[PDB]
Amino acid sequence: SRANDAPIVLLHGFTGWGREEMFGFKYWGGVRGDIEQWLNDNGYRTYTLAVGPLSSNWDRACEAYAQLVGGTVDYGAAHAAKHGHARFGRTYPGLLPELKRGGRIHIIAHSQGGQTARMLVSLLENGSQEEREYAKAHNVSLSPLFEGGHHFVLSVTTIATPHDGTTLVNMVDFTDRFFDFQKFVLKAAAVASNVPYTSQVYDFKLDQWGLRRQPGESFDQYFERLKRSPVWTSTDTARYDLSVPGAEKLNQWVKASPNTYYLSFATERTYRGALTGNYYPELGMNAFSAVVCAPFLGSYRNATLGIDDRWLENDGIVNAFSMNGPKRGSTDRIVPYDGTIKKGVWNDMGTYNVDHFEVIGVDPNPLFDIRAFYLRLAEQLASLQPHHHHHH
Ligand SMILES: [Ca+2]
Ligand SMILES: [Zn+2]
Repeated sequence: SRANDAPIVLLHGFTGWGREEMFGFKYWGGVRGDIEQWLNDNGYRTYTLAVGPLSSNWDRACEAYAQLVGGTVDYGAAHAAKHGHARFGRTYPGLLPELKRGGRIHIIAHSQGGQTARMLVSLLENGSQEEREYAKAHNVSLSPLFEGGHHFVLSVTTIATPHDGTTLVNMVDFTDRFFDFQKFVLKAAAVASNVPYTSQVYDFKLDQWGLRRQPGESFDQYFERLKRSPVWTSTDTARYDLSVPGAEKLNQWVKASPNTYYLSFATERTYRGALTGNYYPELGMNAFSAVVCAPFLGSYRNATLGIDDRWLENDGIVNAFSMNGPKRGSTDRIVPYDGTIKKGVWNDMGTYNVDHFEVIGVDPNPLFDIRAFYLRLAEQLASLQPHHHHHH
């Protein structure tokens, strides 16, 4: 039963927004309802983070930290100089000031949020040697996130995360297809992309890059500006971290903490053609994933890059193979769940038959008991022991 009372913190992917955005239409729950509310109602204290959807995992980590303890976002001086964006971002009140006094949390992340979560846990525990060295050499201030020694995260649970990247980034037309998912979520929320709404609606939180939707500019128009901006052309981007090479790079330094439990859930919404060996999208998958993305994922091979048949199964957006945990460029160990959740390693909870967006309720799927899924997940997280004694 319950063994800890750590609060749960939700974290989105390359799409996502705060509770007040999209006129209330939740990322965590979508057409289903409000996941956070379900958990709160059932006795699992839960909060939601909202960071930059298209920003680099690093940026997102920095934003999350600030968002969790309060203060002004500090991306790190070395980092900011390297990538040419602002050092300081937006300020936050802090959702959980208790973290500054011994508290702990469980992070439940979806999609790219799993990469963010892992990076956050890595920075909190080990800081950034680079950031630390730069401060000493240049006399600049240093964010507590880069010092090391924080123990805030009891667990990290990922759902449909591209731990090893996604080959979707290899599509010749990825640029346009990816932003189309930005239009999709807008459509799910009943928001048009060809309208210059005066209300913010969906804030990409690109304060470091000094980009924002301007008066008279629809999302469609904005997206075209973004495609040409550094949030799309730089290596300090979600675009980069999402790619197979990018994820590998990340995995080479973002390691599982021995003091944290990691759980992984994979998603699949495809079938295998008996003659092609390819995978095809199942009935029920959103049109934005099914037309050109799912088929590309289910048929794209590249032997030099090491994309083989194992990678074809997918959830319309990410290759299932890349979800159970980091593998490419990683020293992290993955163990198939057996009824016991082990600390400091990836507990592969298996593959669920739900698509990238049906898993968080953004796309309907009446056959998927979303409430049960999340309640069972919470139940599991609340049963983890912050201190596991060794035994026979
Ligand atoms: Ca569906
Ligand atoms: Zn950055």
